[PDB]
Amino acid sequence: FVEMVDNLRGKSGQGYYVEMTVGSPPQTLNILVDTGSSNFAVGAAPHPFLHRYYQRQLSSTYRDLRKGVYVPYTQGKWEGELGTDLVSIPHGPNVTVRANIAAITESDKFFINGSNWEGILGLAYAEIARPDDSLEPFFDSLVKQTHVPNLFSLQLCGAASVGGSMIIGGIDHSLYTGSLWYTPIRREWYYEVIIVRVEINGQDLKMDCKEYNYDKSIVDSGTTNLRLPKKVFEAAVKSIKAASSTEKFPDGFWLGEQLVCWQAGTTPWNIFPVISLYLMGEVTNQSFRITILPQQYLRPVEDVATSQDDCYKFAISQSSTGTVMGAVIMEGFYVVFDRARKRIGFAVSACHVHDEFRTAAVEGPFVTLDMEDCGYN
Ligand SMILES: Fc1ccc(CC2CCNCC2)cc1
Repeated sequence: FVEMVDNLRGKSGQGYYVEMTVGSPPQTLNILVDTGSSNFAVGAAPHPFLHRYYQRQLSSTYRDLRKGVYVPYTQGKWEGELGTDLVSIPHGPNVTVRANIAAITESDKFFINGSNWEGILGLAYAEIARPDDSLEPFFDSLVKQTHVPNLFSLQLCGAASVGGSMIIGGIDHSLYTGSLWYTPIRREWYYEVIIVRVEINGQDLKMDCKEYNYDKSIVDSGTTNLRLPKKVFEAAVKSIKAASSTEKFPDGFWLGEQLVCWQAGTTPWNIFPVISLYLMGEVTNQSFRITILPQQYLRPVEDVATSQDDCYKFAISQSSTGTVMGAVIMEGFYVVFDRARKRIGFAVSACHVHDEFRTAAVEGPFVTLDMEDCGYN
């Protein structure tokens, strides 16, 4: 697995990507790693923001599925032509798989200007694949066609360039300290999990835990933010704001409508509280908790042209699709997507940003009753 260490790159806020090759002879592409979706899709036309794109004409092994795909988010989208071809990961396992590939031929607010990636690898399950669950996800094909074990793990670091590791088929013990604690994957569609309790600085939000998961809680490497449902976010913010009364900031800041700034080397770590999410455990009435920091939910925006100060963005936000454990959470931890056992493991990351005031943690066991009631039907 040392071959795969440090095989992810990126820039702050623009996601983590891995090098992949498609077609024969191999075309090299940088591909976004995204556990919040399930299509393998790559740029296939010369959109001006793209360094590189898939040229199906150069590939002996390409096969057209003679079907299209239309994949919208909030305005919005990409649109493509389906096929299969041969696919490798240079700094991954030593195999080549025949995989479905959506050749992207039109898009809107998908590709990012200034970024170094040209596609997206959806690592979640067939249920959320487009246009339907019959389109076999890349990782399914990988596992089905080779002897790679059915799991992958992610260490997302981040510092400007970010870096990390996607270990495919296994676990690298150099990448974490202490023990892995596992929470069940509640359903194989997104990587759905259940939060059973939330503490800010070590204080419960006394909230019907069923809310914390309204209507979803998911682990998503493609999202920068820790994202909370309206009602939970409203209460979430209430306590973070009061935890941090020492100094004040605007209404918009908490709604991600304005960024906040301090001078270089003058930020208050400690005027902000820790977040602890207790996740459902492997055993009835047993949980564990993961604890992050404001360094994780306060992300230092590199270069605003309108300031030379140290400006950070509030990384927590609302949703109607639900909770989203994104880069804010995942950068604190080594995270193991144990598909074979339907569970996701969290351990303290060997690369997380710490000191000797406070530190990221994964602790258990705790006793939590009615953790099923936290799940939404
Ligand atoms: F710039 C973008 C836009 C949209 C996406 C797809 C999302 C899938 C769910 N996880 C977050 C990303 C990626 C990049």
